Amino acid sequence: MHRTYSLRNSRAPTASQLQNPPPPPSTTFGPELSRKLSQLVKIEKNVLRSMELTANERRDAAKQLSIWGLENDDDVSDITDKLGVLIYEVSELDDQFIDRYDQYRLTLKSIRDIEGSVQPSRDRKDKITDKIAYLKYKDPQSPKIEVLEQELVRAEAESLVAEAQLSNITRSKLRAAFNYQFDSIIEHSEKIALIAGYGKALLELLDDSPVTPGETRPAYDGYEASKQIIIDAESALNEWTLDSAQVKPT
Amino acid sequence: GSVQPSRDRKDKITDKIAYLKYKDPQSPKIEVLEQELVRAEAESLVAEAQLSNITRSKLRAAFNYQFD
Amino acid sequence: GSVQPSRDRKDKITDKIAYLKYKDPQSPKIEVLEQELVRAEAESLVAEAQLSNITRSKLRAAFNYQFD
Repeated sequence: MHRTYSLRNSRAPTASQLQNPPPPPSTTFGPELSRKLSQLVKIEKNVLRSMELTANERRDAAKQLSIWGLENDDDVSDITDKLGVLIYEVSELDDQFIDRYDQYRLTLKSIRDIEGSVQPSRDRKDKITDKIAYLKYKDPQSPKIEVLEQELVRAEAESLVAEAQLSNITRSKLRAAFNYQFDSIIEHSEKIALIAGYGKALLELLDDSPVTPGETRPAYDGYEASKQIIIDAESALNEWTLDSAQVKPT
Repeated sequence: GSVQPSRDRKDKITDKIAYLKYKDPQSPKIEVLEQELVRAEAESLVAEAQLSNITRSKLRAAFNYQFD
Repeated sequence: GSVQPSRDRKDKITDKIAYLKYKDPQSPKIEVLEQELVRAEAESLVAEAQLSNITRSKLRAAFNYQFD
């Protein structure tokens, strides 16, 4: 982030910022082992709910735009409806992305559960060690020291296997979960970019030449290109695959 | 008497996983139950050998001392 | 509607054998339960194919008649 080599929150200028000045800002108990990882889940759930609300509101706006667009000139009354139809797809994409996000959250919850179950063995080994130390302090001639040592050896073996078992699966699950999340993000971004790029061509057939008072506009006949654009967008959405990613990292 | 509780808890865990498998096979607790079952199985495997290694060793010495 | 009860009873038998296996694996009812489960599985296997063989055949004729 821009504060990498700066002490202030101001963003460093870039090529896009140099080309166009930036717009002004907008006017608007539990186990000890599993405690930091058990907090991330709540934040992810909150993100999911907020994103669902955003998608619902965007769908409502897309629905409402065509209602206003109904009572206007013939070309506007069609372009507005088609643009609303095109915008309606963003919520559909957002729903699938939310589902994949929930899958990733469950994958993380699995690791949380396994480490929370692992903790008690390392608790009990320390308890046994404290007990034998206290017994040795109080009176070295007690007979409980031998059995304490034997069960300490047993618990030490169990704890030795437990830590290796936990560390064998933590990274294995984490890598898969993050790869899945990154693939989902890439797919969502590429689909949104494709939708926007295809929708940008809808405005090319909307005339914008100024007219003087007392003149009549020519009849608008663009009911075919508008249908073709939507059909092509649907075909492109149904055709896209992960192996056909246009964005290539350098 | 100190050895017994490990063999108690292993049987308890086995009963729990069997019941969970019966009730609904799609529960996520089955995996962690299996992992801790493997851990308890290793601990119980070492415990029985440790007990049997010393039972005879102490018994023979005690009885030899008594006979002498 | 007549086909449904066979697929109901097969699931009932499966639930029963699963519960019996959970409660005590040494019961003798498990063997006869498995045998009648195999029988019901064969019957249900034939039933679904028999239903699907006639559903489309009747639907196509009915809709062709209606369209004519």
